[PDB]
Amino acid sequence: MLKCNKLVPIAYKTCPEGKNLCYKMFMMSDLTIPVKRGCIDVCPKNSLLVKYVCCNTDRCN
Repeated sequence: MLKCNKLVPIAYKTCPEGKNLCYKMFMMSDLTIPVKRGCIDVCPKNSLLVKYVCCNTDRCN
């Protein structure tokens, strides 16, 4: 489907069928730099431990 960025920002993954959006994960510690990135269909709500940011364009995360 779409393409989002790996942890390595110079390499992307193709999203699975049905998934569209690109998400990145933070930890409450390192809010500055996200720790994991991938594709998803529905943007996961923020947790107490890790924060989720999604965006609806390619290689945005």
